[PDB]
Amino acid sequence: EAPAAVVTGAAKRIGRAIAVKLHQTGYRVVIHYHNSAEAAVSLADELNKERSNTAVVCQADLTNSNVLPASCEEIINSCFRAFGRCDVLVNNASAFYPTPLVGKTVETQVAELIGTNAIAPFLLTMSFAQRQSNLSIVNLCDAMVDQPCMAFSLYNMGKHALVGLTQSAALELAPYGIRVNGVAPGVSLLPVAMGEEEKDKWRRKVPLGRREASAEQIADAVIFLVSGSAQYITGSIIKVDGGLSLVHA
Amino acid sequence: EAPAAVVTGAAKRIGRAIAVKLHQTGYRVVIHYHNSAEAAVSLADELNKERSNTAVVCQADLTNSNVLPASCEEIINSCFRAFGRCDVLVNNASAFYPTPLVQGKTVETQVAELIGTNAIAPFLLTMSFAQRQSNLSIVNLCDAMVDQPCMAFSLYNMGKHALVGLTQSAALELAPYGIRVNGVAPGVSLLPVAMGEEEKDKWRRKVPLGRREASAEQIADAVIFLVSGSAQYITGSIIKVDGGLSLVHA
Amino acid sequence: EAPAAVVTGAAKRIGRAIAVKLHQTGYRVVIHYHNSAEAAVSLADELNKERSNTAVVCQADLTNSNVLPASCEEIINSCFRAFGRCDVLVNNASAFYPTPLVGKTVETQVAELIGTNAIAPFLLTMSFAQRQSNLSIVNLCDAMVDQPCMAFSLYNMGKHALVGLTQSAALELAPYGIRVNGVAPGVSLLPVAMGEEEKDKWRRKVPLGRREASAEQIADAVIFLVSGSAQYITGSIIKVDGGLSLVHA
Amino acid sequence: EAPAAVVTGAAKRIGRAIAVKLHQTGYRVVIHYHNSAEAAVSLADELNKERSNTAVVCQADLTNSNVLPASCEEIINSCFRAFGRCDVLVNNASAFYPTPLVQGKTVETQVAELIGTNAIAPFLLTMSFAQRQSSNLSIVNLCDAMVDQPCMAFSLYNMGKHALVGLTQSAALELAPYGIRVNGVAPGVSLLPVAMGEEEKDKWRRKVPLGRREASAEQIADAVIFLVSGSAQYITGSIIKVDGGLSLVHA
Ligand SMILES: NC(=O)c1ccc[n+]([C@@H]2O[C@H](COP(=O)([O-])OP(=O)(O)OC[C@H]3O[C@@H](n4cnc5c(N)ncnc54)[C@H](OP(=O)(O)O)[C@@H]3O)[C@@H](O)[C@H]2O)c1
Ligand SMILES: NC(=O)c1ccc[n+]([C@@H]2O[C@H](COP(=O)([O-])OP(=O)(O)OC[C@H]3O[C@@H](n4cnc5c(N)ncnc54)[C@H](OP(=O)(O)O)[C@@H]3O)[C@@H](O)[C@H]2O)c1
Ligand SMILES: NC(=O)c1ccc[n+]([C@@H]2O[C@H](COP(=O)([O-])OP(=O)(O)OC[C@H]3O[C@@H](n4cnc5c(N)ncnc54)[C@H](OP(=O)(O)O)[C@@H]3O)[C@@H](O)[C@H]2O)c1
Ligand SMILES: NC(=O)c1ccc[n+]([C@@H]2O[C@H](COP(=O)([O-])OP(=O)(O)OC[C@H]3O[C@@H](n4cnc5c(N)ncnc54)[C@H](OP(=O)(O)O)[C@@H]3O)[C@@H](O)[C@H]2O)c1
Ligand SMILES: Nc1nc(NC2CCCCC2)c2c(-c3ccc(F)cc3)c[nH]c2n1
Ligand SMILES: Nc1nc(NC2CCCCC2)c2c(-c3ccc(F)cc3)c[nH]c2n1
Ligand SMILES: Nc1nc(NC2CCCCC2)c2c(-c3ccc(F)cc3)c[nH]c2n1
Ligand SMILES: Nc1nc(NC2CCCCC2)c2c(-c3ccc(F)cc3)c[nH]c2n1
Repeated sequence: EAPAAVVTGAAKRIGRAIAVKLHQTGYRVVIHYHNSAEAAVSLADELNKERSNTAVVCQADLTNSNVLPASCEEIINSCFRAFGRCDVLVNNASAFYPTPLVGKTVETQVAELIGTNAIAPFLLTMSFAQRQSNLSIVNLCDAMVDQPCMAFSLYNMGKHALVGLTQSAALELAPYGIRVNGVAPGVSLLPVAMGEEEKDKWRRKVPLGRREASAEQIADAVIFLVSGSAQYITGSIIKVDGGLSLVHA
Repeated sequence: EAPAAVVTGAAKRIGRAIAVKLHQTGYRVVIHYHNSAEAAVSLADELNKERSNTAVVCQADLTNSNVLPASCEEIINSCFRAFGRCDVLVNNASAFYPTPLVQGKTVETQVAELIGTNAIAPFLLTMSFAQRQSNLSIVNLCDAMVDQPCMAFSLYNMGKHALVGLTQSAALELAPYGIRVNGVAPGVSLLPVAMGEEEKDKWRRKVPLGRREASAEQIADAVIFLVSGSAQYITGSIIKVDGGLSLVHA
Repeated sequence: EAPAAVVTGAAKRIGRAIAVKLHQTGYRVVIHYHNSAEAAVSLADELNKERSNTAVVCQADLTNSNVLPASCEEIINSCFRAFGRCDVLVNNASAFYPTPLVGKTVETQVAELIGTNAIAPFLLTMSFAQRQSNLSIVNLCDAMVDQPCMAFSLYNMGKHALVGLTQSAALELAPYGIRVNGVAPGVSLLPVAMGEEEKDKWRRKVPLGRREASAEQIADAVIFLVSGSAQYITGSIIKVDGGLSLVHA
Repeated sequence: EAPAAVVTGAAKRIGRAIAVKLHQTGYRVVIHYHNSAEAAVSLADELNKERSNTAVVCQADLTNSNVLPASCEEIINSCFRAFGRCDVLVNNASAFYPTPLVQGKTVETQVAELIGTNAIAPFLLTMSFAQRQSSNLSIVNLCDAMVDQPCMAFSLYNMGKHALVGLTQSAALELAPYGIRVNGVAPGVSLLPVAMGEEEKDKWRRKVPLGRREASAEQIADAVIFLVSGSAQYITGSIIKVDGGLSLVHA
């Protein structure tokens, strides 16, 4: 039988590209989404047209709260419900916006940025492990975590936390044969919305090709880490950044 | 006149050594605490006996919740209320206990305590500290073993990682306001009194420098340096004080 | 045309697996060796048996000296002369032995350890860049670089310098389309001079499976990095260590 | 009696600032130098004017070669010769210049100077320091806060500084049982070259979050002094950035 993967924030962009690739590799997929319901259903339709009964959606808010654990347990349950097994968890969903030190309340900023980037990945990881072949987890990290954007402190703390989870969980889950790794984009898939001037300025920063990563290039590193070619790899985070993190100010 | 400092978790152990040293250097101090009310009150008394009205206490749970932003703002407000200024913030308070990924606190409470105390409260205190504003600085108590974590301590470790991120992000963001932000990262310091000596010696044996743990005072020494005029160009730096422990392979 | 690769220290062990696996993937290979002449030549025979005119040998000492630049230049030249092109360089050759701070002279130890692990990599990189598709370099690093073996200061210095090179060369060669990455093993192929209690000691520290990596698992990561699935990856070092680097003392 | 320190490359700039501050704190100093003879002798002169028989100069090339081990042994021997003891070693001397991968110094010579001064000489001086030994023995290596965002075409320089990080770590671990601490100070930008144009200096200064200015020599020396002092007795294997936040800035 075919393996199954949960991908969070899989309706659009990088998450969708990862889902599409996992599916092309032979995986059945849970497409988790929060607000992008239409895109998610559309993607599941498209994947099931390709191989019937190989994709479902699963809606969940991944903001921190007292029910987040139940919500993460339900995401993993939903993969067992639809496919009888859960082989891969990809923690991709992420809030991202500035939170300067000097609309939203601070308690809400905390709950969204730390919840999505750190606490949900930990809770999904617990639920993944508890419900348990080549088992692994891939956390979408950030290659720029040690050269942070101005006024992104909560976002940065969450991606830092996610590094620590990758390491702690690689360590603790190894005795169960579950590998835990990360993929760290630099800049990838610019908002088609974003001004051409700013897009170009980001592109000019990148040593390798003066362009952003495609979503597919990020997906490719995910595919490697979950593959049989990465069986001895745990606790490793792979930058997919074209050298961006290496460039001095 | 004399500068002022807030030290969180300042009633006992490393926080207390930090407050005392800062006090000895001429600072007035806010001794924050949570449960150790007797220790905090006797510490303030000892210090005020030494110099009049140079120490006050401030109780607050730093678990993450909807009220944490107000509690943190009140901590900084207590410094201005007591002393008319707030020059230094030392984020030392920390919940520490295992949270296994696989098997009576609920996990959402463990999350709130471990990520609140170690990361979120630091961020909120930093916000209030900066908002309320010379040698201004913040020192965050980190952990030298953060990239070789203890088994079954994922939330604690996540909290300490997040705190490294905060140190960096805040150093960058507050640099234009002349606030430096640095870290001190102990390895093993002041082992629990309750821990058998024979258990303490298994930690001691791992330390290359002297086969022993750090004193509370040695940790405080790094804090005093970071807050001094000898460190005026230092920001975003995390100084390990671990006697080589983090260098030792398994 | 089939692409071509140079693997240093390729007669035995991990270099051999890398050569074999590159060859299996379609590459023509230069098998560099220092003292293992008989194994290099039988490896070449075996690969040419499989596909004719796809493997040659090149002997060189990679110790640091006044002639090291010309040696490295001639290694790269072997590949151009045999195969008309050089697409991949793998810097795998490495001296490794204790050099206590408190037999060989210390200057010899410096030359061997720093030469094999860093300066030869640097010169080979220069020669490779200068002679110039999917071009890349893969440096064999060490996952335990920040928790070094006692009394191994020069080896560790050399491996640190190799991280340095990986990073600097990634930045500098990105404009030419040359990627530069690293693979950092933990423990792999324990020596035979090693006792049973000693090997068991190492194996027991490895979280993922309580075992060393196979040479093939290390090679899997090299193949990935040189592949089209790593087109956006430069300056990245992938640990392949079963989580050994994460284990506190 | 007064402790003694060796400072490599101490005739001017950061090394002089370090030697000056150790001396003021009470140390006897070996001022090592390579080309700057006049500057070194003149510094020793001042320091001796301040306290008699507390400074000496010591000439050595720290380019890698087969005699470098003897040269490093002689540097340390010179401390014992003049002062009867050697408590502190500061590895400050450093060659710095580009070595582009793609294209009148030969590459041999580039490898020798950059890797010699930044790494191999520090290793050999550390060996000789430990070998020649209530004390406070330590080593401070001058590292580089930008070691993971290297300058274009500085590969040999960067390799050398990376190797120095490794030495700092390896030596801390190995020399701990002897009571010898080993730490690093990692400047960002400090003391801009003399002839650099106002335009270029401005561009560097504007990159620094804390104050938009390079570090003073004294600022770097402050961190060295901290690490050698009794306030750092449990500190080993640590590298303190003194960079005004520079290393945290993305491009
Ligand atoms: N793009 C880059 O340049 C870049 C750079 C560095 C790191 N990364 C990392 O790579 C991953 C993917 O990047 P991206 O640009 O594709 O991400 P994104 O578009 O910013 O976010 C992906 C998805 O996250 C989900 N999400 C946001 N808040 C959520 C909440 N409270 N609960 C549940 N789901 C939530 C959203 O789902 P709905 O749309 O369904 O609401 C969104 O579509 C992220 O982890 C990101 O941090 C990306
Ligand atoms: N000790 C070590 O070996 C070591 C190693 C690595 C890092 N560190 C770091 O150095 C710092 C000091 O270490 P330590 O061993 O002195 O710390 P600790 O004794 O474990 O805890 C410090 C104080 O934190 C306060 N605290 C705990 N939970 C709290 C909560 N929910 N709300 C508010 N305050 C709370 C407590 O106050 P009350 O007692 O008033 O309740 C406690 O006395 C910590 O940040 C620690 O993580 C220490
Ligand atoms: N094995 C591990 O657990 C481990 C762990 C960390 C890192 N690594 C790294 O992964 C790579 C492969 O490891 P390995 O154990 O397969 O390596 P290895 O057997 O120790 O050495 C590989 C080859 O290096 C060559 N070599 C040594 N000194 C040389 C010199 N002076 N000139 C030219 N060549 C020289 C030798 O070639 P000849 O046989 O032809 O003389 C040897 O076969 C190395 O870069 C190593 O540092 C390995
Ligand atoms: N300046 C900065 O912004 C900065 C930034 C990062 C790191 N650092 C580090 O901080 C330290 C001091 O920096 P700096 O700018 O003061 O250093 P520097 O002026 O570039 O060099 C200091 C001394 O090193 C000696 N030196 C050079 N080549 C030598 C050789 N072959 N043999 C022996 N000595 C040699 C020279 O001595 P003579 O003059 O006697 O010949 C020179 O005066 C260095 O280790 C440097 O890498 C500095
Ligand atoms: N979850 C998440 N999303 C990101 N970008 C998303 C782009 C679409 C709208 C939501 C934000 C980034 C970026 C990002 C990189 C370059 C850029 F020009 C803009 C944003 C860095 N980390 C990130 N994490
Ligand atoms: N907030 C906090 N507290 C810690 N230890 C405290 C010791 C007294 C009882 C509460 C725990 C550690 C330790 C710690 C190190 C060695 C040891 F044997 C036990 C605990 C590592 N980080 C820490 N953070
Ligand atoms: N070039 C090279 N060779 C290595 N091992 C080789 C083993 C065969 C004999 C030559 C040395 C190591 C090791 C190595 C790891 C675990 C172990 F138990 C023994 C040696 C770490 N880096 C290394 N680099
Ligand atoms: N030994 C050494 N020297 C350095 N600078 C010196 C400036 C005076 C003349 C020799 C070079 C640097 C610098 C340096 C920083 C900024 C700048 F604008 C120029 C050089 C970085 N590491 C270094 N190591």
